Amino acid sequence: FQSMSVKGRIYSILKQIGSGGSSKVFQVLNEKKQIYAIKYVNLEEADNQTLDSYRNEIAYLNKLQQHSDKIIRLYDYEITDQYIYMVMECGNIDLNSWLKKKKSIDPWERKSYWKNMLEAVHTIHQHGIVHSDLKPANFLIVDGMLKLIDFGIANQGTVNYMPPEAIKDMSKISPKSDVWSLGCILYYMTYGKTPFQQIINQISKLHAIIDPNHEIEFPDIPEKDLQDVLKCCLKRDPKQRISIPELLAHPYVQIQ
Repeated sequence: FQSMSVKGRIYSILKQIGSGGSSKVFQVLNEKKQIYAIKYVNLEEADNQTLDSYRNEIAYLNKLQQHSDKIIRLYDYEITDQYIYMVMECGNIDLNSWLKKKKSIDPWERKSYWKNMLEAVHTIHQHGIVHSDLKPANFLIVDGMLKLIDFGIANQGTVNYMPPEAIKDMSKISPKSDVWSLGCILYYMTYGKTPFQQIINQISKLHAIIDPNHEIEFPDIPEKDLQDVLKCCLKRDPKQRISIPELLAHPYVQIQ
């Protein structure tokens, strides 16, 4: 019902899309009735380390803009000592909501989304960023295309995407940690669950994730290339696990 000004430009609020700490996301229209998302962050409570993680993520977002269109667009922002406004690309729906709603997935759509995920994460890795907390909610469907919305710098199931080396760390986290998590995302898109969704007791689930005697199941599916990808991503030893550059040359993404 209200206005917002970001760098002298006035935006009308259609609805709130998002909650968070200490952020709200709004679907808004500019004066030409073009649709945007505006992320508002309140900075009144934020301490200096937090402030710096916010500035650091904005800066990477801003920079990684020009390197890939599988990173959400940040069009502009206004930052003061009281608040951040970020004017961004508006999404249709996040991947986690889409997956909960979708009964089965088209193999073409799945392969396309996987390519998009790979291209976004590859990009951040090239600039030295390991996300370390990849989940479907980090991706947004925009224009039939998946985009990474978050780099894991500021925000810092949900345990279902956690890699074994993060759990054994309890330094070991590398770009390969993101391959495990992506692998879990593709496993879900393939077999309709994450690999350890079955294990409800959390102490147990975590032990499963790190236990090499616990064999992950890969039921036979018509795409043998896809099976192979899941198996290569879901290797517990990160040195034996496939890398992003290798995953980009894989027949699953290169051939059809």
